[PDB]
Amino acid sequence: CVRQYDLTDCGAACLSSIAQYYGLKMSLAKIREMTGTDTQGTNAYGLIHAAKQLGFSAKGVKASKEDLLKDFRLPAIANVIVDNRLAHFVVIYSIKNRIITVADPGKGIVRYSMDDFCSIWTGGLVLLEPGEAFQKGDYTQNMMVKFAGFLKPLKKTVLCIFLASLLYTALGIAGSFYIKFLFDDLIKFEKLNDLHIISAGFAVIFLLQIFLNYYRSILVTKLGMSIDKSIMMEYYSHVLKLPMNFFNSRKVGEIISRFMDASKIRQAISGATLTIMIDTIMAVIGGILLYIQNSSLFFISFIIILLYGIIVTVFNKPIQNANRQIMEDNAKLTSALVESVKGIETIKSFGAEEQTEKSTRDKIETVMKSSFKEGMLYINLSSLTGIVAGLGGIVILWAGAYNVIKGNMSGGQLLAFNALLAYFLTPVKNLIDLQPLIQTAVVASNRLGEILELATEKELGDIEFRNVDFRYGLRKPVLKNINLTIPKGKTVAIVGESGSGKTTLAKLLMNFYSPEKGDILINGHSIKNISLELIRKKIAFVSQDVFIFSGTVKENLCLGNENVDMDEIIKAAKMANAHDFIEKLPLKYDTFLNESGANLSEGQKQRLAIARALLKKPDILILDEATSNLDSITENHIKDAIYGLEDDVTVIIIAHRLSTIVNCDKIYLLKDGEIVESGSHTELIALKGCYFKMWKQTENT
Amino acid sequence: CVRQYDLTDCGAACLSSIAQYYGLKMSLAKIREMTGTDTQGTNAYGLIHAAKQLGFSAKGVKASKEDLLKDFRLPAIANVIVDNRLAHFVVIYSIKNRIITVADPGKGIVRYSMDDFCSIWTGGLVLLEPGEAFQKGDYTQNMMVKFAGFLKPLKKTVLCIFLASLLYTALGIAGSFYIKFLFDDLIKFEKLNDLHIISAGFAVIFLLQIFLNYYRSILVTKLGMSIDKSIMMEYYSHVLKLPMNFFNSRKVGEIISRFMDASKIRQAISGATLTIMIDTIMAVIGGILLYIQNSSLFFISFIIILLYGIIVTVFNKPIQNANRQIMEDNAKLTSALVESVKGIETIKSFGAEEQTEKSTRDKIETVMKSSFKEGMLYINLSSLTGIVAGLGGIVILWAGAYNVIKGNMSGGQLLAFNALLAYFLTPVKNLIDLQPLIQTAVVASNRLGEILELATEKELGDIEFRNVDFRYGLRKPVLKNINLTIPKGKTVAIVGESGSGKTTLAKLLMNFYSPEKGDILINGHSIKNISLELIRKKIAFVSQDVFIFSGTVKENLCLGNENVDMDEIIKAAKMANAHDFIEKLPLKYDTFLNESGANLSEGQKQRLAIARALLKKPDILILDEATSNLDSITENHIKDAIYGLEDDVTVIIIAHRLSTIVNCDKIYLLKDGEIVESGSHTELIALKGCYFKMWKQTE
Repeated sequence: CVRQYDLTDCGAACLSSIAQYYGLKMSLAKIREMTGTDTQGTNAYGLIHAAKQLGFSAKGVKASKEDLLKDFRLPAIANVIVDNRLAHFVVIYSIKNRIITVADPGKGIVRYSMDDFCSIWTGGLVLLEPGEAFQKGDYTQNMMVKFAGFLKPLKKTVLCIFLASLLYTALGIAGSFYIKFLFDDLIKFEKLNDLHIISAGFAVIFLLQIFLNYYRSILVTKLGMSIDKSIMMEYYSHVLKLPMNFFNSRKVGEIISRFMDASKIRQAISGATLTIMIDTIMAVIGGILLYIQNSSLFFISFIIILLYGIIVTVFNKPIQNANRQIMEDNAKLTSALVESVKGIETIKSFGAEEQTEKSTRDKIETVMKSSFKEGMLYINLSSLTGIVAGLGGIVILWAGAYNVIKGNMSGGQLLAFNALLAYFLTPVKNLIDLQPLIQTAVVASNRLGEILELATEKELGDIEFRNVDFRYGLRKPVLKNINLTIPKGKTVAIVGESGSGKTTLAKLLMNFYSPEKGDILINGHSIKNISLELIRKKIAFVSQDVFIFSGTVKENLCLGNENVDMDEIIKAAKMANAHDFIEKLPLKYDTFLNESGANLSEGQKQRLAIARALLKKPDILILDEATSNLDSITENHIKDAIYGLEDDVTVIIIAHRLSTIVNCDKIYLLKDGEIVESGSHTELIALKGCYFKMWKQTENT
Repeated sequence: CVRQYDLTDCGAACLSSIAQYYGLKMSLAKIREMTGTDTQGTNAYGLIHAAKQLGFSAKGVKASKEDLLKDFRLPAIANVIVDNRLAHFVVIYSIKNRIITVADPGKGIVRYSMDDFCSIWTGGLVLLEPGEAFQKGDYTQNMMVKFAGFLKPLKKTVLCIFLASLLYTALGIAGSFYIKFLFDDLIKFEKLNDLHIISAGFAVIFLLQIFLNYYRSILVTKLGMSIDKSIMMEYYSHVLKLPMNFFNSRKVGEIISRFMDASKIRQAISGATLTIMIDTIMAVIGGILLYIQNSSLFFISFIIILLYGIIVTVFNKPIQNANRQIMEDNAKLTSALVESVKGIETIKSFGAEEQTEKSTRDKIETVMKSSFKEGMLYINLSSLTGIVAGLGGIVILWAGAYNVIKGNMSGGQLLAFNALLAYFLTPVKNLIDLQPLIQTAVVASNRLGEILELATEKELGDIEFRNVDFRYGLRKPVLKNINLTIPKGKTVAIVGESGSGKTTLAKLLMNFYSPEKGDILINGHSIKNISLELIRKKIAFVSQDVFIFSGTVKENLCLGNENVDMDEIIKAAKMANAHDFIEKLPLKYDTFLNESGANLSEGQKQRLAIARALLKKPDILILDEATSNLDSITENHIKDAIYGLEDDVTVIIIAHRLSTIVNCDKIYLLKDGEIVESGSHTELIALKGCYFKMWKQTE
């Protein structure tokens, strides 16, 4: 506690745990956002700034080996560098004798001692202390309440399953009494006719039992996968309505894996909550009946169920651990496989094929070791429970024999008991095996729950920028003070040596992010008041990195705007200068194009992106260094597109090619995250302020 | 119809099926390389060339609507375009009456009518016929023999498992007669002391059973995972030594998925041979004892095992099918998901979030349909087999009772039989349930086997190119003709509007590919004859697409050459102009970059690729348009690199930036895959032939 779902968040998990021991239990996703959880990890500055943001007084200090401080403020946050992964930070709770017990956020509390610890620490420490508010953390709501809310509309069907279970088990007991009449009456008194009839009857009973189980199993399957679909859909829909910052924060694998996992686990939990109410009553009925058949034998059976429960409960936690380890290691194996294959060419050119080979041998070896651990745990479980069960059976038959020859019961009654055990111990075996699933279900429930909690958006002409500052993440601002003014229907230019900030400005205008301090205005009104759905359609962005989703081109070009006339589309297609590469397709306009396939070129692709921006009919068109993708055809199509534009709408050009930008109307300069001076090539070069230096260094040879 | 392992091969599977049904059984991998199976797919012209290569005299001709020619040459291969994917090709074997029997390459043979056929068919036909040679195909040997070869060092272990199993089951029968002695003597004749002692004893027997099964299960587990490791490792090793054409041919997901999955599936078969050799004998012993116990009851039991076998065997083929469907659908779902996520920004700007939302929802829905189908199959199976088993038990007990009151056996003996059943029926249940596993194991054996079959390599100064043509695949050739001459110890230049061909020449120069026609010459010897290892070490390429494998920088920089002095690495770092940002790192040189993380910049990355190219000490150095990728760091690093070259070794510059490349000594021009004129910037621009027009476009 508190365990970490992924690797991108760990310091967030450390601070989560420390806050949890200081009285603050808050959603770990929001802690990702407070720490500014990057794909790289959570910065130390992120942990300290998050602490300060929560009101906490925290100190981030370099540490000495060995400091071994007598008045050391617990808990402390220590960074670990050489721990298989890089975003690894561990909390220090207890340092007594010569053993530093480190509480690792990967669901662990180890005793590496200072010998191993000082061998594997960055030495970065964060002392954390409480500062007034809030000092309470009941915020994390139970999501399984909402998911049981998903269980609510299906009440008719789950009732049906309940009833079917009841009847099935009744018929089960009835059919289980066959042996008593068999051995005590039919074989001992030799009644052929009654034997035949009875046999037929109990056979029929069994057939009724299976004909019940058929529809019960059908029903529970249907219910289960419906819950699956519903939950998955809610998650996916809510992460689609989600703002950009979280998309930048986490990788694809994260959301995609956790979505599927949490869905299955939650469905398992709700099909299990179905199982609770039925197997409870069946275990009660069966237990009562077992008690009536024989008190002492029911006591024995109870001892068996108890021993089973003990073995399982004592075996649960380590198995989960070895499971997580198998997942992690096998994952690393698969990843190293993919990356080794992706770099097959360069790794061929190096001649170190043997290197990556030995690498994958080691990976396979470690995965094998972890696998052997989990497997060993499982066979231990099976062997112990098998012992308990088997010896349990022998004992029950033995004591049964005792009670038979003592004169307390008949052999047939014993055998009937040997048949009713299956109706007492099976329900309780399920009911006790239920606990591991519930834990994993809580884990998953939180996993999808925190993202289900996150806020959407909303809530939470001439173009001018006024005192607008911006930083992508909890770090040094990419854009400091920014003052700008752009004329409507005129081609302007944004130039900086930092394409990150240069493109950042354009991204900010599309309102995927908000200015930290101050506001940005278009045509006399601030972006904050403008509708996002209009900003999306009315502004078009031409990416340096073009993306193409699998499908027909005829569809892919017209995403967003449906039922668009072909007369409008074909002019844009012709204007993108890709039209030649459009008509060349096998299936004309509707050729299947899947994941940049089958034969998609970068140039034609960027041209197609331009075609999309055209088909979107933009009032404002922002262009990144798209021209750089395929130079010559880009020159032709850029001339063609600039001609088509007719300067009817505002067009912004972000580029590094000074020779290309000089022809433009006006130019802006980005230096060290601050705008310097606005103007044209002539006046700026004559300014001798810095642009003349830029041209001197460009012509520097 | 022959099922297809992957998606890149389908027409290859078609020709595989027709040739195999005609007497030509060849490795489908070799049929992929003959069809020139691209990542895109196998071309129709590829199918024709594969026909010619296999010896077939075939004509691939466009077809009309309901020609219904009486003398239509069977079999023929017709392609269907709609409605799920573009890579769909189908074999036609029988077209009679109003039922168009399509031999579907997805392990199917349907008789889909002309309504649906003409609703989704291209009408593209390839008439295939045997033409003279050869025809023979004995190449397809059973791979599971070679894979059975891996069991050899483990013979001791398998013997141990065998013995342990035998004793365990013997003890099992012994312990199974407990009920007999219980009811016939102890309960009927009322002996307490004997009861306690006997019970204790049989308990001990059970415990001995557990302490045997323990080590047995451990052993079989160890065996399994060792075979896994061995197979996986051999595959990976041989696919590392594998030529490039297949890497271009197949996707990463393909080779990797088939690697782990087919490996484990194949491993299952060697545990299956264990199950065969042990459960055969145990089912024999138990069956004999059961037969001696009671003839008629054993006959009943045999009927039960028979019914089980019938149900399972008749249920086998469709379950595998529904499995394939789940696989395909779930795959398409995951793909649409990932693709939906990667384009979150553009899909935000477009505003059609609801579009892809409804899309992925429909995908999830069809996946639900298939999944529910397989689930339905499974519950049908479970219910029927459960019927056979249950009714079997009730019947055995009633007829057993019948034989008890008839005077043929005792009740305790009946129960002994009812307890001994588990040692006749369990071994045979496993032995018959084994068959589905074996099929999938053979399939997988072929999946990894075909790639295990492909050959490695080998087999299969001044630099000049003479009449050398090259085409990557069975399509429009990238090089129709290339004539070039490069000066030793001089910085030359490669310019073309097509970066594909520009990089093609250099890649071909690295001898990763062989020239189709003509040869490539280096320093007086053809590249084909030069040792590919020396070509590997002596040539360094700075890629437009730089690759960095996860690990420490100190190692990642020095891949290939082991035991390289740190002075050379730090000098290469200094020369790469990245050294300053290298020492800025927290852990100096040994910082973990996994995977190319955490915060690596593009400029620094290309700089590192350049540093690696520096560390190889090239006699011939090939450079792609690294400058065009990242402007500013390219401006800084270009002066440093021009300073660095020192003209000691031959250096080749591939670039499109005309303004930048002219400073070099000589320049070459690539137009439409053909070389125009070799010379310098001055002579070419003054030539006014075409390079001057190019300069007019440069302005």
